[PDB]
Amino acid sequence: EWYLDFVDLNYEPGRDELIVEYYFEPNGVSPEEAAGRIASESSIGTWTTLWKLPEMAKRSMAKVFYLEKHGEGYIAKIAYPLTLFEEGSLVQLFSAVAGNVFGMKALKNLRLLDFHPPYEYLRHFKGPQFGVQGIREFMGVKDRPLTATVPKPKMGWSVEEYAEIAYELWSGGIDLLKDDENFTSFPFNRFEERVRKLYRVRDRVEAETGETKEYLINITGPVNIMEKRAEMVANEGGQYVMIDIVVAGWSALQYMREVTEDLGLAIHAHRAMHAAFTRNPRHGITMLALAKAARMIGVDQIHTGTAVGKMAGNYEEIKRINDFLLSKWEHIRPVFPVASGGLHPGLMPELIRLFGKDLVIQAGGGVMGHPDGPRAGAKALRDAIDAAIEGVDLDEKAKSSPELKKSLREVGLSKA
Amino acid sequence: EWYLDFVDLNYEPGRDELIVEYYFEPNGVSPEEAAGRIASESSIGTWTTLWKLPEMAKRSMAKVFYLEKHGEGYIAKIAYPLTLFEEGSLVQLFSAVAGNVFGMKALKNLRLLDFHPPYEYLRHFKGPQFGVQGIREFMGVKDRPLTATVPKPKMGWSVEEYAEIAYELWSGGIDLLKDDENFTSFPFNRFEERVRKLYRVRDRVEAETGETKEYLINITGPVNIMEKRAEMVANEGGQYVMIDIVVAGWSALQYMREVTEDLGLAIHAHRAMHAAFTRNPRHGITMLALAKAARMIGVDQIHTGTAVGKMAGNYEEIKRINDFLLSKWEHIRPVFPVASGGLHPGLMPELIRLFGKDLVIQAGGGVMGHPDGPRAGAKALRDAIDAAIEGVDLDEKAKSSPELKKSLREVGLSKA
Amino acid sequence: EFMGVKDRPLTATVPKPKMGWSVEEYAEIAYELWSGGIDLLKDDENFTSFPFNRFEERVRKLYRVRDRVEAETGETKEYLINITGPVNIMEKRAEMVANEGGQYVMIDIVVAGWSALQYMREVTEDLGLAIHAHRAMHAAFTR
Amino acid sequence: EWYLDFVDLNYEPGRDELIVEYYFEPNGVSPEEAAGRIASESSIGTWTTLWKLPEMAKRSMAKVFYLEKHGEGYIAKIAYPLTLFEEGSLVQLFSAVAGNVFGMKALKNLRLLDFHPPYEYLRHFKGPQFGVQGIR
Repeated sequence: EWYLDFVDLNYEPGRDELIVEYYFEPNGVSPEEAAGRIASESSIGTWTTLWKLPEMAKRSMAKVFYLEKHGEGYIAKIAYPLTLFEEGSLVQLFSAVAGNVFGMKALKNLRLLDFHPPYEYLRHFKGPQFGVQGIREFMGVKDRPLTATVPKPKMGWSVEEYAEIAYELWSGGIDLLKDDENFTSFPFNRFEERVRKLYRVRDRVEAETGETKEYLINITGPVNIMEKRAEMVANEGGQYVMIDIVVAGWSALQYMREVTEDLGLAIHAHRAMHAAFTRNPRHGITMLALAKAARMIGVDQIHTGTAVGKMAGNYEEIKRINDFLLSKWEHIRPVFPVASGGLHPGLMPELIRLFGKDLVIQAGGGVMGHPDGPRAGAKALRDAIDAAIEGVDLDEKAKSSPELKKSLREVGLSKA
Repeated sequence: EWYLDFVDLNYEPGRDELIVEYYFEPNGVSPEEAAGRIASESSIGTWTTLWKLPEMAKRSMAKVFYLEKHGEGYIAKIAYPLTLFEEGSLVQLFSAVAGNVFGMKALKNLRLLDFHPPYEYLRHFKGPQFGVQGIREFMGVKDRPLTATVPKPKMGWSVEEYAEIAYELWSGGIDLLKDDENFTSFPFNRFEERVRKLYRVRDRVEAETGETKEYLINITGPVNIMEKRAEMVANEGGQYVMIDIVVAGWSALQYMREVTEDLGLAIHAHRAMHAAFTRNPRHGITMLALAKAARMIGVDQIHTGTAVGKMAGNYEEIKRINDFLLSKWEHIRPVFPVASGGLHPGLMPELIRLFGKDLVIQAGGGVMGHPDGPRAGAKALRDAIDAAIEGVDLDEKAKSSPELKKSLREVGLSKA
Repeated sequence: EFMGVKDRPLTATVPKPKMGWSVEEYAEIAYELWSGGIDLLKDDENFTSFPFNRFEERVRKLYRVRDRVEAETGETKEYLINITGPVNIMEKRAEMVANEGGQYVMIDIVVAGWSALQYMREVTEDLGLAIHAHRAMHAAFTR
Repeated sequence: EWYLDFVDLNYEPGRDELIVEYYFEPNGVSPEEAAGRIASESSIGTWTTLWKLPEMAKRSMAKVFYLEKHGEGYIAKIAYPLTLFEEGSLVQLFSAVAGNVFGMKALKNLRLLDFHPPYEYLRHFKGPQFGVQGIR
């Protein structure tokens, strides 16, 4: 019942234990009794008094085994014995470590920084199912990064209107059609009538080109539907499906891992809604924490960020989160980072050079925005990237790629 | 493509439109071009240039029709035409209004304050399914508030250990056994073996007492399981099921509405994880926003807060959020607020007097904490409440209720 | 009839070491083995399903490697894969091996148990699956 | 590939490991190279030579960490790292520890004596369902 028992700065935690690192600021408590309480809460809570103490209560405790001070507050690292989790249910994990823990009156601020799972906890998660690898195999791109475009405007397109601009985009060299996070199903573009259409356009284009083309379609919605729509996307044959992991919810992603197990569907995530906590640096959940829970259940792409005036994104953090996603990790296969952030033909070389050929560059803007129309906007971006990778001067590339020249030349006429 | 078209402070929005009120602080933009962008983002995003504009793009726009300044920033109120939602999928609603909207570089802070749904959007939501009403009918309590206890410690109890203390708690007068937000299923207390047990204990106690007793059991976990466990709780007969709405996820709650439709299961929500955004007053999502999305899909109880030194909770906000939950609202039946916050026999009268007999008072502590053991702790709390309601002086009540006296007398020996 | 060998004996290899290979690592050495002239990939009696080589992800892979190799060679190639485990799973995994097309499935008859083999006869009836047995555990009495 | 690497009488095995105690009689091998082989067999078998060694092969090893002599033979106790089992499938467990292990030519006799499962292996088993209790 003593938040202090929950701390011991000396303790050494074993291979088979769960560690969560926290950022906090007490608020009328010793930095010890704050960090005590974070592990009271996240595990057997309190009480040591009246009724028969539960056997295994005693072994179910959490323990602060490091609390140094950092910035205007401190970092604790609390280690957790696995009798506290239900292995497999990452959703249950969070109830203890992302719960009431953020409400507790004794803290001014509390942020979840990162967490590491003992094999024994993580060998129960399938990891991505395609990873950078699988994805890579199937579309057919061994080296460059993957290119993908959400079309502007972002809604109200009809089933028809949608095919057309899809067709254009795939046609100049885009890899991935991306729907917009918001865009699911509407009277004028119903899901079912949509799938039926695009897929056929999709193939006609493989046929037309020689290259592969996929559509990160947006199955977000109550699980039932998300399932029902996945079974259709599987039907006309897509090896992909876009899901708003933050929106959509946890329990619900899980389930969907399994479903994509089943149909052989590559998940793409879209953090649209994360900004509600992954932002404030004193409180919340680090975009990394989350890029992890979720690489573990198994998403095969996630939006992280960029290298562009538009997303002036902490390149230290952006490269942390990235490098993780891409890193080995036992059995869990590597994820693709998704470069979202108003990018365009000219930012290619620096983007790359700063984040590896292993990216899904997403640049809706720089492409719909081409002066010559979306389809030369995709030739652009394509060339802008072939030439980056092969070393070649963007100004040289331009000398053979006219939609590249005019895109370069044009993005010139916009900044003064 | 002009964040300004997205504003018009003059506009008047019709019955059949969707209004979201925001709190924000620009960050290198006019308070107009900030609030322009919040409705660029939350609806057809940008662009008015190259390819065929989508018909209905034009009618799918959002519009700031009020932006006064408030505190160190401003309040916009953006109104939304329904061609933008997929009616029914509240989860899709949030992708537009709780999305990327919190990430946009031009704001320092952005908070979702409240939202109102035109009949036409809300007539597609079932509301609670039991509401204060149904719940009230079934347990059998027409007047007092409902009492419920999570047992301390909060984990590692065995299937057995659990029955016993359950038995005790129901036995002094508790209405609701509550599991702990964290507590699902574990080697030593597996779900299935748990349900089987408690229910029988539950009834034995109805039999023993004359009163009703239920168990807000905790079906949180991936949807599949949450479903599978709901079907069992339905099986041995419970009209209740506890779910961590914030954890668990949105899409996933939805689905579960429907499932509880089916089995005739009353949902109880537990915001454990909300503190990640519902806290910071400049950024996030107001506990009210959320108490709404979720009364609408239909939870029949939610944790809000209190009137006690322990949760020194903005009584203006706590009473907002409450009063809402309890308020008429067409077709949506009223929700019960859940009073969580280390409360105990002596805070009863003031608690009440400040929040109506219509509460589910949750006080795990004040009850397990009784000096005489948990079961007289429930007599306490019971009496503490009968006497509050009937006017009677707590010191008078004590004169006939010994476990009340000794609890009053004892909570005396703790504050100096 | 099916593998295609009317006269010689059938050749088959369990790879050393016998565990901890990944879904990947496994394809590669499979590929090699089929490639010099092996008929049968054999799993090891112990080798079923593990975090780093899960069954389902395994089947999907190898089979494709299997065929690529038929294509590459001109000869047939099969994989005495190891569906041992509680019946339910053994069934569920047989239905997949059937799925990507294998006419074989390795089972530890002594381990696995009797009642359980039986049932599986019938299941392989059904999918058209050739059983291979592995007496690993018999030495407890047959000695 | 050295049955000897599979032994170390000094080693100390952790909470999260699996121990099987054996009774045996070698038969043309040191009581060490007999008990080496019992853990070669029951885990990554053999070979350290030609093709790419599998990553986790190395961590999937078993290890004799006690072999005293007992009766006309000896008792080894081999401890096993869980990357070798498929948790839940006790049937798979036995293929490694009750397998070919009883056939190996280098032993005259081999008996499985007892085994202890680390929580982490046993928390995946439901135990009886009624026990003396329920029945009762």
